[PDB]
Amino acid sequence: DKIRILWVDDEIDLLKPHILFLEKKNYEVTTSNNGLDAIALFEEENFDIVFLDENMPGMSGLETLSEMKEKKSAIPMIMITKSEEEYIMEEAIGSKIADYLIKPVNPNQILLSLKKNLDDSRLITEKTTLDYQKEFRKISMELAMVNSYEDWVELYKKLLFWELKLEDINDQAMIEILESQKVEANSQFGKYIERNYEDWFAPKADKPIQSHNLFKELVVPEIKKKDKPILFVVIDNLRYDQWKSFETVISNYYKLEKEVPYFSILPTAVQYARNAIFSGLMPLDMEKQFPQYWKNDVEDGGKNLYEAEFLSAQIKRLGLNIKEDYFKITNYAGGKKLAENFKALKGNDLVTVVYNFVDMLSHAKTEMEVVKELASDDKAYRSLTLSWFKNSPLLEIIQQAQLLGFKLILTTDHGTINVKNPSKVVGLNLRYKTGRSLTYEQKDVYVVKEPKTIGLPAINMSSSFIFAKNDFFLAYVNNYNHYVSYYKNTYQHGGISLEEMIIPFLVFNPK
Amino acid sequence: DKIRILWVDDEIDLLKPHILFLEKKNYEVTTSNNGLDAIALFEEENFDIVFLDENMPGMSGLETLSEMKEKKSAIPMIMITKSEEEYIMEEAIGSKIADYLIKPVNPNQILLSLKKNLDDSRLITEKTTLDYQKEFRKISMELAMVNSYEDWVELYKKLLFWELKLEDINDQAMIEILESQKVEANSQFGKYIERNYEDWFAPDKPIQSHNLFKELVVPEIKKKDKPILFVVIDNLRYDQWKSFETVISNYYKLEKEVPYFSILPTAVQYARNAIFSGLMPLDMEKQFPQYWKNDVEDGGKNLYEAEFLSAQIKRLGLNIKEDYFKITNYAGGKKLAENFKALKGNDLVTVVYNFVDMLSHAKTEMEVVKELASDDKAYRSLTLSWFKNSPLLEIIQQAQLLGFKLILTTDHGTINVKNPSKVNLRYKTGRSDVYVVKEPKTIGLFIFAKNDFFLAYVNNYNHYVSYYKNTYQHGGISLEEMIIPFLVFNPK
Ligand SMILES: [Ca+2]
Ligand SMILES: [Ca+2]
Ligand SMILES: [Ca+2]
Ligand SMILES: [Ca+2]
Repeated sequence: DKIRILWVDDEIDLLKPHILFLEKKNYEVTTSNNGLDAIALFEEENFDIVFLDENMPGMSGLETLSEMKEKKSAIPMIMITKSEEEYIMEEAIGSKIADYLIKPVNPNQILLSLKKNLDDSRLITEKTTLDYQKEFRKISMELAMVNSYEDWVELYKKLLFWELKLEDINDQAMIEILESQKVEANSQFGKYIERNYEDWFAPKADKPIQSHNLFKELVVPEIKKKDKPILFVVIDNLRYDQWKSFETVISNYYKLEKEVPYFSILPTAVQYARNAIFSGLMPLDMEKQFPQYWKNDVEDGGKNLYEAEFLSAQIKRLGLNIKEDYFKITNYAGGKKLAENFKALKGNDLVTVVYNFVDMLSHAKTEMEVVKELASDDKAYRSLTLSWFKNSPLLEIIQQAQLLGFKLILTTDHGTINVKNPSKVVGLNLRYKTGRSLTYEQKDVYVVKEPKTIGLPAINMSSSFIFAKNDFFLAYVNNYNHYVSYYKNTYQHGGISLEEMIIPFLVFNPK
Repeated sequence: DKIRILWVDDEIDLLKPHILFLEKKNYEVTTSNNGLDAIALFEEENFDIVFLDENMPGMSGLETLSEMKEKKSAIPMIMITKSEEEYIMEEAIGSKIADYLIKPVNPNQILLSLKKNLDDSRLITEKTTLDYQKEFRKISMELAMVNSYEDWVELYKKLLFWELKLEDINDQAMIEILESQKVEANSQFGKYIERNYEDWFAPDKPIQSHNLFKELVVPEIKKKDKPILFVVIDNLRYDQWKSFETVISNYYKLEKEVPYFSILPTAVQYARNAIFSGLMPLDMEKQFPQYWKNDVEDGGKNLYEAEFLSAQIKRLGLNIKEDYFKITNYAGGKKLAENFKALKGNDLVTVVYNFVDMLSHAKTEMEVVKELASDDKAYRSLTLSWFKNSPLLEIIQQAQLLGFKLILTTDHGTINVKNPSKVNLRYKTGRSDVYVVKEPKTIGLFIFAKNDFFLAYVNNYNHYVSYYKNTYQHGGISLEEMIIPFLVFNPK
């Protein structure tokens, strides 16, 4: 099959050089001098692409385009004209032109547009497949060399890059290679954390930015600037990948000023991590200073019901007299309400919004076959997340903030991992446990006998902490088989994994 | 805000004309003579677009691109160079370049590329809105003119066209006009059906559920040229199809598309069974009491489709090797993907995929699905996500390799019910806004909700309204439900 081109121009007899060029390139060009002939050609015959002049005696190119797009919206249409008017350019771009070439045109420029608009998807597939084949060995090498949290952040960035690049690939072999590297990554990372996590709490020992540090170190800078109002959003349970899946969407509204990967504290759970962000204190300290607000695992009810109170305290503790408000979105109506009334929040210097949909979506796979099919693999989960955010009430809140000229700070508390392998436990989050009579496979988990060392509560001195590594889910020995069937291939958090601990901090200035 | 350009070229002084031109158009341009310095500027500051020469002393533009894209993948990158080599063009397009301008370049070509890659969304919003503003009155007029089923089929195509076009627009006025026309459409359509559905069963009627297999499918098999994959997606609206038609194109070329009218009530029990049997519910009950089930009966109503289908093949006097599969879950669909290989020698493969129906009513209950499918746009977006990553696509991807012709259809669609009707929420079977059929015999079988109505029992009216308001329901008369797609595709 040769590519069939329909070229419409009043002076088409003058462009025969170009036609002869495309001819040798095995491109078949049918010509027309009027739009009406072209529509007739377009309706009768099945073309792959269409070239149109704008200034044509009779129907204009744009008029002809509109008619044709009504009939066959899939066919790419390129404009080749002498018109240099900015306004004509804009009308055609808005008419969803595939390219606009100003005459006189280099024949190879038309070839560029033909390749770009007809073979791009294949070229990307080909390039991606080849470029990875020349990188995966190097990826393996780098992973075995990793020795720092900064090196872990860089390698995660690389892994994420290739993950989303290989979702436009067909070669399963390369995908299995990448999955293998991601597995080895978590394996090595968990050992790294198992070896370094405690020492990070030694005074002055070089530690990354963590949950309890986030506000004072990263947000408080932005507020001191006193240049703009700030919307500080916390999307619960957002994996780095998921952010990357909707980064282009956010771009349509917000320019990224700053991105800092930061490490969630253990356990990587809402109860501990999020409260830490809002308090600027570690869970243990929150237990000490705010027993009225803190809630241990044993305690019933919500565990993050007093985030606003912790936060207001931190702002007061940091001696900032500012206007601040706090919203915790837990459902559609709540988010839609806040979106339609965000206007009222103009006066505030700071607006903090907590959003919980993705955590809810993540856990839904455990309970819904619908979400099972919609989030079969990470790619699917990314695609599902993108569908959400593109139609999310949160985006309406973000769009509203942009209109009000608010600076946007997007962050999370932790991520989630698709657990695949069961680990037996006797004595929750299925990735972390605390208690006295704890039985565990120690090769499978990171044990902290003295929790107060890692800034965690300890009901008793006996009490300790266990954190599942890699893709392990802690399964109680009672009803082991049932635990395994129900939680296998489900998103669980609270443990140590790249997906869970390394999460994004993002600052955006309004466009 | 001025747009910041990062332009890298070895001969960046030879490009002073261009830079001056851009600058006058309020474009801020930062220049560099080498990729390495450019990479540094790319990281240190936040630019909006980057221009790159290929042939450069030092790192090539493509090398500089790769390094930059790893550091900030969002930023659009344009290549401006003399290289005419097909391979360099190909590498840039494989490298996800936004545009590639061959030197010497017209300064306006650069400007077009700047606008095209940075302001297109806004321009398209403006153009789309204005195009509709000047077309909606014509659309209303055609709607006031429609008086045939072919007329209805065409206006539906028009409405669907504008639906997908205006989904991203901001002008609420125009959005509400489209909704008005959509409402009026089903209103007038329901009257059309109410006034012609009965007569259609008297010896000009459209293709319907009881006629689909013999009138459309049977011919395509008589050709005896290729093996056939006959997929029935339960509860698939035309808009949903349109949302993933791009994806299907990457694998299957559309040979034929025929809108047909689902039989009333638009429910799998009655409609999908007819598709496989070629009989109306009344006749289905008479000929196969062994296989038919009424509303009063217990259990699944479409376990006998394979038997009905085999029967229809026999009743049509054809003998071919046939199989029937009903996918109802992820495992089931992912299973059939690998084993689809084996069944190639068998002539026809029928796959029933019921995931879409499941998704529709999930919104009725789960807050997750409520956010994922709050509006039609979101529902279409959700369908596109699904299909792109579905075992069904793998089934289709298998068939093309096996050189199967694909026939894709549904049994009915679903509509966002919003208004309650005091008394499945779109059809009922005993006497208690609506299409009344005193004799089920005449229509080969009742009440029929029209116009986004949900039938609510009077005993628990309030609760039915609160729970089933703004939920996808099927079984009644609406364009969204009755006018459904029949597609035949030859493998690519
Ligand atoms: Ca002309
Ligand atoms: Ca959770
Ligand atoms: Ca050069
Ligand atoms: Ca249903």
